[PDB]
Amino acid sequence: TMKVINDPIHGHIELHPLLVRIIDTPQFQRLRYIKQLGGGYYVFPGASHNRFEHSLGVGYLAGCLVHALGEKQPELQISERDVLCVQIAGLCHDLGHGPFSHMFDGRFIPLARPEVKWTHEQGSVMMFEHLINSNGIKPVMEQYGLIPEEDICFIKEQIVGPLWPYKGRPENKSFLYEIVSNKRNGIDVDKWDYFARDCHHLGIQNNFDYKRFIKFARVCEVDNELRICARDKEVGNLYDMFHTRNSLHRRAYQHKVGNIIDTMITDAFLKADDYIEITGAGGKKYRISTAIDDMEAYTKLTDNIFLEILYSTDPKLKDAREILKQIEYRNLFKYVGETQPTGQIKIKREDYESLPKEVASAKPKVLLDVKLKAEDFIVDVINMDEQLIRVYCKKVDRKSLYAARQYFVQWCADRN
Amino acid sequence: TMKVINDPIHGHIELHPLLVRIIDTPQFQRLRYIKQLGGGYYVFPGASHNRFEHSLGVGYLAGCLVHALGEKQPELQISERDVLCVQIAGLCHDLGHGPFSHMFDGRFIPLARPEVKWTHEQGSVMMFEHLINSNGIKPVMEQYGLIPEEDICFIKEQIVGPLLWPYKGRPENKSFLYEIVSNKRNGIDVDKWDYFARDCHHLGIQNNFDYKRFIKFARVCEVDNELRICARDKEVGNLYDMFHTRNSLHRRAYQHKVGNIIDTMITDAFLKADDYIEITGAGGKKYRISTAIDDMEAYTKLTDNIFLEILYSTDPKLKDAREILKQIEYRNLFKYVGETQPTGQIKIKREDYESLPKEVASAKPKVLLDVKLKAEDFIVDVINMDYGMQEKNPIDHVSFYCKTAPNRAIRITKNQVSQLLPEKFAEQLIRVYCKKVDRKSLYAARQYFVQWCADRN
Amino acid sequence: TMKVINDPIHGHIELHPLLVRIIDTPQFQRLRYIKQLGGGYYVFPGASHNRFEHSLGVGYLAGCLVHALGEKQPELQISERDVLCVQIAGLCHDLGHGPFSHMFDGRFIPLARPEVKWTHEQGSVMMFEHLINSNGIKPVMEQYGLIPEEDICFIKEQIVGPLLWPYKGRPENKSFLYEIVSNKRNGIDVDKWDYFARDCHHLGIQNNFDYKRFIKFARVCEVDNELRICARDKEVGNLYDMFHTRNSLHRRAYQHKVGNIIDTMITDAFLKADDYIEITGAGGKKYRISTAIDDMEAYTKLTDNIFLEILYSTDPKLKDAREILKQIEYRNLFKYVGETQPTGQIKIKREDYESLPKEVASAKPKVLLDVKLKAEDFIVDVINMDYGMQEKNPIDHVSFYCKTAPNRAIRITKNQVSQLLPEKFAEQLIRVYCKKVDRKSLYAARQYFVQWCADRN
Amino acid sequence: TMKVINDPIHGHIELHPLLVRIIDTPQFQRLRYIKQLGGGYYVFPGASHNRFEHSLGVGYLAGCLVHALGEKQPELQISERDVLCVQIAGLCHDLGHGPFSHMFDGRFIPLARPEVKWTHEQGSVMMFEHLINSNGIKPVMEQYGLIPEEDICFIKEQIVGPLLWPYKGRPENKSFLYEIVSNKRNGIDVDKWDYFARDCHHLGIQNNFDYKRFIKFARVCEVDNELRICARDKEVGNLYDMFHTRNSLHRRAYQHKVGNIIDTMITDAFLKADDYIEITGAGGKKYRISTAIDDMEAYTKLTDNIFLEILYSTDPKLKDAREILKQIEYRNLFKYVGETQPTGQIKIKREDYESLPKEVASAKPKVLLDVKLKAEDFIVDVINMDEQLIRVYCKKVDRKSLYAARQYFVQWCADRN
Ligand SMILES: Nc1nc2c(ncn2[C@@H]2O[C@H](COP(=O)(O)OP(=O)(O)OP(=O)(O)O)[C@@H](O)[C@H]2O)c(=O)[nH]1
Ligand SMILES: Nc1nc2c(ncn2[C@@H]2O[C@H](COP(=O)(O)OP(=O)(O)OP(=O)(O)O)[C@@H](O)[C@H]2O)c(=O)[nH]1
Ligand SMILES: Nc1nc2c(ncn2[C@@H]2O[C@H](COP(=O)(O)OP(=O)(O)OP(=O)(O)O)[C@@H](O)[C@H]2O)c(=O)[nH]1
Ligand SMILES: Nc1nc2c(ncn2[C@@H]2O[C@H](COP(=O)(O)OP(=O)(O)OP(=O)(O)O)[C@@H](O)[C@H]2O)c(=O)[nH]1
Ligand SMILES: Nc1ncnc2c1ncn2[C@H]1C[C@H](O)[C@@H](COP(=O)(O)OP(=O)(O)OP(=O)(O)O)O1
Ligand SMILES: Nc1ncnc2c1ncn2[C@H]1C[C@H](O)[C@@H](COP(=O)(O)OP(=O)(O)OP(=O)(O)O)O1
Ligand SMILES: Nc1ccn([C@H]2C[C@H](O)[C@@H](COP(=O)(O)OP(=O)(O)OP(=O)(O)O)O2)c(=O)n1
Ligand SMILES: Nc1ccn([C@H]2C[C@H](O)[C@@H](COP(=O)(O)OP(=O)(O)OP(=O)(O)O)O2)c(=O)n1
Ligand SMILES: [Fe+3]
Ligand SMILES: [Fe+3]
Ligand SMILES: [Fe+3]
Ligand SMILES: [Fe+3]
Ligand SMILES: [Mg+2]
Ligand SMILES: [Mg+2]
Repeated sequence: TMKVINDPIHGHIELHPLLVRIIDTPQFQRLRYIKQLGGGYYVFPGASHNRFEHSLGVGYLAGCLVHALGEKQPELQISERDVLCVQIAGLCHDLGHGPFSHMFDGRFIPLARPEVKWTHEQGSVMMFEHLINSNGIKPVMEQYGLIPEEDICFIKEQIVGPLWPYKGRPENKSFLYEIVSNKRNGIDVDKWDYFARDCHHLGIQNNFDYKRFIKFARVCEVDNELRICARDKEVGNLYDMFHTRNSLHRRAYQHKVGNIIDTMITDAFLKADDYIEITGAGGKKYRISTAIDDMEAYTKLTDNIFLEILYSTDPKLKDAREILKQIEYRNLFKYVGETQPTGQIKIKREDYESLPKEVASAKPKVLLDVKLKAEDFIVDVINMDEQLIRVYCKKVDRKSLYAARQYFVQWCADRN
Repeated sequence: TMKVINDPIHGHIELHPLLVRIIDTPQFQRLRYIKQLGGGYYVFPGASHNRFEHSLGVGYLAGCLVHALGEKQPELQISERDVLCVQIAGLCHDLGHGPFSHMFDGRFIPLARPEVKWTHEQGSVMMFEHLINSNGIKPVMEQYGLIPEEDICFIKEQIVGPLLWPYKGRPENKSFLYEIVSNKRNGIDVDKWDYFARDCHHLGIQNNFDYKRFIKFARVCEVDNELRICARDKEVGNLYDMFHTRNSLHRRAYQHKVGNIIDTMITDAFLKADDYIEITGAGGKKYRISTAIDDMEAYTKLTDNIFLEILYSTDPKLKDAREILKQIEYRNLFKYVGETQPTGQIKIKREDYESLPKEVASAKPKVLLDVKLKAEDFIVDVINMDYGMQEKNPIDHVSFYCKTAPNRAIRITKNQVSQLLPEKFAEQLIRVYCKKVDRKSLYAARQYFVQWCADRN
Repeated sequence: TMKVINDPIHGHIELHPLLVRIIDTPQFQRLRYIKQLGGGYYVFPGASHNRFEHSLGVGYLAGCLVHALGEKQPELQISERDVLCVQIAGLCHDLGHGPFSHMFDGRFIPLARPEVKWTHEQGSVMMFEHLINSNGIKPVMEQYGLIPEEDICFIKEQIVGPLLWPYKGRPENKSFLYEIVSNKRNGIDVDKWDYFARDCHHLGIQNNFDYKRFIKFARVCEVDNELRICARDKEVGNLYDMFHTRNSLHRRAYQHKVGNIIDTMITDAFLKADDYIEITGAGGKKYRISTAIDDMEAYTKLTDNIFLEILYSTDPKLKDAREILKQIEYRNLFKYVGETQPTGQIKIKREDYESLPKEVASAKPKVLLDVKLKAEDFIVDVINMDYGMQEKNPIDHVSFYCKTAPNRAIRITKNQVSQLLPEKFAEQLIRVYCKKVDRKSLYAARQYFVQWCADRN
Repeated sequence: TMKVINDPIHGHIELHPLLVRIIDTPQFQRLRYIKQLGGGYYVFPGASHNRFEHSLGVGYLAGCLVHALGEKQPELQISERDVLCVQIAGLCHDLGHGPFSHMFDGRFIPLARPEVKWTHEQGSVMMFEHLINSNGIKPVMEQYGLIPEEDICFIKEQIVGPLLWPYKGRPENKSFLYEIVSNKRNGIDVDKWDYFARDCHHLGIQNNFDYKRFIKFARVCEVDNELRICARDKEVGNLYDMFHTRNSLHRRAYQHKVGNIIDTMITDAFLKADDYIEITGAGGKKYRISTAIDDMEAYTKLTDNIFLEILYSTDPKLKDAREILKQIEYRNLFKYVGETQPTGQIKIKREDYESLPKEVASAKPKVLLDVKLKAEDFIVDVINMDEQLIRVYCKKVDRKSLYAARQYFVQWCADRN
């Protein structure tokens, strides 16, 4: 029968029997040990939450929103099948994340294997496919009157993008595909869910109230294309929600210490590659930077890798252990300066590795005595959604910092 | 040099430079990966807080309380050194916890090494001593003017009991310092307030007690030739309500049925796989899980990782542990059979636990059953619900003072407060669980449990 | 056409057009000037909420609960007519309250006219009848399918009660509808949760009960040829927590000594000021404050404006009342002497209240005091504090059901729950106050009080 | 001994005995019957608070802020005397308010007596002077080492405007004190935080501002050879967020439509009720509602009870006010005629409020209009936001008048360009 589960943000939540059947599986439970903020735990001790409750809340919000929208307009003929499909799509929307969520996808894979284009959402859809294939849930889905063949696709295109390429549901129900992932707006249930969770755990007071937005949701035909919007007097609501988004990003998501900590973690991970063997399908062994291409190995890849590197004794991981000890000792590198991103051009992901060579090869003009190689500089790209560039140096000496300042200023002007 | 940290419960905390040096060491940072609630996560998905925040909050509360008391009564002659020592003692009051907090020192240790009785207090004592010795904090402590020889022993005696006036760290005219962080004469201390606040904030439950009022109504006056901390005579109801809140939290969250089941399953998984594990210690030596408590460096590497490490194990020797953990993952748990009317007129002892399943198996039900069970097919757990002093009345040992005479201490009995208070102050529960899941097995287990209960008080 | 109201406690409140039609009426907007806690606003500076939002919240909660019960069980033949009836009945459940809420019907009326029994529920019923008779609401009620003949009688029954099975508005199979707004059997209703939340929010004291969990586990099952609202068998602890929270909130806020003394002196001022205030009634007549209950038109314009009118009036006929109110303004209150211990092994009946001043004055102290105190300088208060059932255990009358038998009712006694429950459910309290202010008078009053308390056991 | 009072915003508070003595007087205890938001209670049923707790919180916040500033900078030579002076002055910064605290000074007095300037700060300061004079507070003020003669002037200058250095209470060394209770330099003072927090809590909206952070990061440094309050450079975003909260509050609650029309109609009811009710005054004299401010012994008798008195009075001479209040209570309010385009200057002067209703009636729109509407049917509302904005209302509710009224308004705005 129905099952009830609580949560700090929302109240008691009801779960469909099929949803709980999906939940109880190792692949989904793997989210139990991935931190929401990833590397932010080491600056704000309140960000101790995982992705499990995030997924549960996103699913609950999607279900409630769709039910409320369908209640007040019974002439759209929305069936329980649509509700279940959208709830399932929302529930498994973040299965592809690796250790610490964002950083692994955004800084590690593009650095270890530049020639491969990878995004955590593609990994999420691959993981969902493997999950549904490996656990025999399809007969259960058929039991509850839900057609597997079409609905599996429906979910697949609900989570990721496919003059109408969609092939899951005809145009008469085109308003469903923008509930969990809205292409032209970017505001969905996931947005509100993770905002609420982040402000609650960090301690920042929120300003938005999604319950009002649900209370004033209506759907009507626009250009032969059903759309969802609210009344015109919610301008203040939208403005304060966007202000909260900007404040949250500026305060937490771009904190200097958190990002440099993520940089240290990814440097330790990449330096320790080619020494860790992870069991995969058929006994095949994979590296941490290569496991992305298989799901059996990726299942056993979580935040535990960092701790495992920390508490190993093999002599082949000496550098990684030293870096991890240094972060634990709060002997954290140094910040030099900030860039000037001017050109409309965007630094392509696979061009990061060139950047240290470019900065090192740059010839300073000011009187500099110490010459530094290209192995003692770190540069990172921050995608503001603008692009920001920050620089860090291996050395901590004041004189070395002065030389690093000259290299950065000359190079920054050189690249316009 | 001053530093600031944010918390979700309180505001922004401030740490002395010595606290900054102490905090950023591997021994203390080890706590970052120990869950506060332990086995309660799997039932309350919001309980994702470790011991680091708890320690920080306890330290802050102790510092604030001592500062307030020093400000109210300037005649006590309380110097900055006393405040710093109290703060440091408060910070490191839970260093000795093992994996899953109470798991290690409540269920595993008694079952793996029944020849010893170990509690996390002296483990924390050893950990703190090792930290101080190995991280070379003595020169900085001296540089700040604090005296190591006396104050280190003062802190050590603060975390644990005395080991006639037995204390030796500080003279008798400062005896009110020994009941700020850890209190034995009564349960009043900052730790209780801090964990109340954090647990009720994260779980999703609403608390009733607020510590600001009690801190605002604090005073010290001599009692029995001893300086103590007394509360105003009108707050007895507040203390009774606070202890009722403690009991409510224990009944609601910490002692959930499924939480205790997952606790016991993880304990069994740890027990069945200890031989095929090695932890490097001092001088390259290796220790088992159970024997790791005798070497501090080997102990430092013992955290929540071991759970998933067994989950991700590949050697054939860990097959049973991996199977049990996967059985947990599929959420195929032991099925609860039935509770019994609270105990009776007896009190089952600590060493009699192993007998109960034998008794249940030996029970002979009147109605013949198609399924016959064995001694290892039943799990019996006993829960001790009390007010923190094993059937004694905690309020009786608290000194109160009146507004008319703010320098006299009086004790208020039970009859002078109300007539709506519990008659007793402690009770014991009996839980029975079956390791089989088939309907016939559950029916047989219920019949056997009813038979045994009828053959019992 | 559905209106929306912003409530700081709940979210957005949605009202049927008939409900908003009812709201906007003088006999209802009268409630905007009746403070909830009476004199408590002078001790707790955060309690100023009136009865208007309280009634709105009660109605909204009743609507939500009935909607949930209808949703989880569509076999009850529940319709929109019943929902509207319940909402309207619950929205006007406290119409008859006089100035300062409970003070008027607890301290004033018993003294002014002790020869008539009056409870504010009957006042609310008669005020509702006045509303219906005056505002011509019957046609709009008919326009929405409501049949006044039965609907109005049913709404009346839901407020007070009966007026085999005495009810006539609805058949037996809908008997559970009477236990939603005000329950006479065990005492669980939306009013409790509403006022708990509102008072705990406004005063500044955290609450402990969350009604969401209770409504989640709500169900209706047959009980002795009669349908009733029943809770899950695992929820007893939370019900006891609810009752404990109610009692604690009572003892903490609703019976504060300063609040009670302020209320008593305001009642004394009102009684002294009687026979000099005229309020226009029906047909241009004149009614006294004590006689203002016979005609509802006069009773309509009786709000707390009377307090300020008496305070600020320059009429020489009310000089004593003006002096008393200037004294309560100046914080020259009557002093507090002491409180006896519960005499609840044998209760004190209502009619003996006026004797206590005589008894305390007649008691002869042994220590001789120069100042002599008469029976006119002593004020005696009696406080009745309990679970609201006069030694009867409310939980004993609540039906429970198990998971595997969703259509069977079982009763749980006190023993099977826990042995930490209170032994005594109700008791009595007594206070004594000295009108005079000089130190010698307080000393003599304390001596007299201790002598009397020792004399009466 | 010191006293403790519970406040659901700042929690428990510590009160000096002198402030307790000040509180326990009628001149201050009367503020328990004045609603903070005035007419707002009829649109948001959760805003029932009164100015008493607002004053308490403002005093406590000022005391705490000055205490922290003195603690973290001992070089300023701050004594308990100045701390007490600031605390009491802040406690008595909102004492002169009339009924609803904004209807009276906002619209009523400038209409009935449009030739006398009146700001409620002036009433507050003079009523404070009367309170200190008429309750024997000078001996107590002397008991606690507080010099009366200079400190009363210091408090007055703190409450009312300053009236090269114009101040007299203290020399230039303590020049940062006057900016605490009333900050005319940048507009940040404890009063703003207090009433923002109280309104946000009671209305049912979440505010993200935190004054404790500012107190932690605030200090005073010598700038331009004088002392001004300065903060760190990393909390600019926090200040901008606070400004956003202020703007949202003003645009959401303080300027609500129905509340504004309710306040205007209440002002009309009071205006009509004038000349009929008398308030006893000093020496047994009688004063009218409009003239009650001249002798503040009577002004102490002006509370929100006037509304109830008008509603429940049976004098035949109060008929019009009676049915106006009954219309208020029946939800039959005035109808929103139009909204102004306040471009150009549109800076209505305080002395021309009564002229605008007559001017709007004099407009001649270029449309056929058989019906005739008199200037008394048109109501002109002026509110300053910081920009000026204007609106008009029609007493009549028939459809024909609604159409007719629109033509005059557009014509007048066109006439005003
Ligand atoms: N040291 C330390 N800081 C923490 C911790 N948790 C959160 N923080 C916060 O993170 C911030 C970053 O610390 P640091 O890397 O030392 O940077 P900083 O605070 O500017 O100090 P410096 O780099 O030495 O100038 C601190 O200021 C703390 O407020 C912790 O566990 N240890
Ligand atoms: N199934 C499941 N429950 C969870 C999870 N996280 C927290 N819970 C809670 O833990 C409780 C475990 O209950 P059940 O899984 O139903 O097991 P049970 O208590 O024996 O009840 P039955 O399934 O009916 O036998 C649930 O009621 C949930 O509210 C989760 O990830 N999966
Ligand atoms: N004096 C005063 N107290 C208030 C006011 N508002 C709320 N209170 C609270 O009400 C309580 C009443 O206490 P007291 O005035 O001291 O009188 P008491 O409690 O009988 O004790 P005594 O001071 O000996 O008279 C105070 O402690 C305040 O916390 C107010 O406006 N004036
Ligand atoms: N009806 C009503 N509304 C109230 C009351 N108290 C506060 N309000 C709020 O005040 C608002 C104003 O309601 P109206 O007088 O009808 O103003 P209006 O919405 O412009 O007029 P309509 O469009 O006809 O509803 C309502 O939406 C309520 O949210 C009350 O007692 N009755
Ligand atoms: N008293 C309580 N207050 C708040 N949350 C609670 C309480 N009891 C349990 N919870 C939480 C624990 C889980 O997160 C969720 C479900 O708990 P609970 O109702 O005990 O389910 P259960 O699985 O133990 O029982 P059932 O046998 O009825 O399925 O609610
Ligand atoms: N249980 C309580 N919890 C929180 N605040 C309370 C409680 N009881 C009272 N308060 C508030 C009321 C006032 O705001 C302030 C003072 O109350 P309280 O301490 O009870 O004073 P009192 O009048 O009983 O005694 P006294 O005059 O001796 O201080 O605290
Ligand atoms: N049966 C229990 C008892 C408590 N806890 C956990 C919940 C709290 O977060 C933590 C409290 O930590 P402490 O032991 O330091 O606090 P106490 O002093 O209250 O513990 P105790 O009274 O048992 O000594 O213990 C638990 O998991 N299960
Ligand atoms: N000294 C006080 C102060 C508060 N109350 C008010 C607040 C509570 O909401 C209510 C008590 O609740 P009960 O269950 O005893 O009955 P009610 O008074 O709520 O019924 P009604 O809704 O008719 O007021 O009375 C009180 O009883 N007396
Ligand atoms: Fe997500
Ligand atoms: Fe602890
Ligand atoms: Fe009520
Ligand atoms: Fe103000
Ligand atoms: Mg369950
Ligand atoms: Mg007092």
